Amino acid sequence: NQCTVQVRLELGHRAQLRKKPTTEGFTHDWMVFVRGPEQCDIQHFVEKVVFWLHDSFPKPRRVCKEPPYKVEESGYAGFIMPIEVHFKNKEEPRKVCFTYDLFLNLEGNPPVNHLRCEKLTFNNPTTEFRYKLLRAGGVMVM
Ligand SMILES: N#Cc1ccc(C(=O)Nc2ccc3[nH]c(CN4CCCCC4)nc3c2)cc1
Repeated sequence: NQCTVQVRLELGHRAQLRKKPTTEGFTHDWMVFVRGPEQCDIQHFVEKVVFWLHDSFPKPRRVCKEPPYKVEESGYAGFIMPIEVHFKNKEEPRKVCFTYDLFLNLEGNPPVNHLRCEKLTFNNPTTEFRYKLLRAGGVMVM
C-alpha cells in the first residue's frame, strides 16, 4: 500500500595496457560490468543490461540478458558509456540509464579497477515487483 524498497547496484570497469604487437592499434584491454553486492542476486529484478559502446565498435549496442552483465573489449581511448539497466517491472520506472566514465590508465599508470555504487529507491512498487526486489536482497524503509 505504502512502502519504499532500496536495492544496490555496482557499476565498474577494469583497464590495463595490452601486451600485443606495435602494429596492433588497440593499446588497452577493458571490462565494464553491472553486478549486485555479495550474496545479492540482481537477476531477480534486472531483465537485462544494455551497454552503449562508442559508435566506432562493431555492434555497439551490447545486451546482457543474464549475469554476468559485462562487456570485455580492446580499445585506444576512454569514452562516456550509456548503461541501461532494464527492470522486470510492469509499471514505471521500467529502467534506469547511467552515464559511465570508461577511462583508461594512460602514460604507464597502474591498471584501473573502479567501482561506482548506486542505490535505487523504488517508491510503492507493485506486489509482484516488490517480491523481485526482496528476492534480489532489497530492503524496506519506514
Ligand atoms: N572518443 C572516442 C573513442 C573512439 C574509439 C574507441 C575505440 O577504442 N574503438 C574501437 C573500435 C573498434 C574496435 N574493435 C575492437 C576489438 N573487438 C572487436 C570485436 C569484438 C572483440 C574485439 N576494439 C575496438 C575499439 C574508443 C573511444
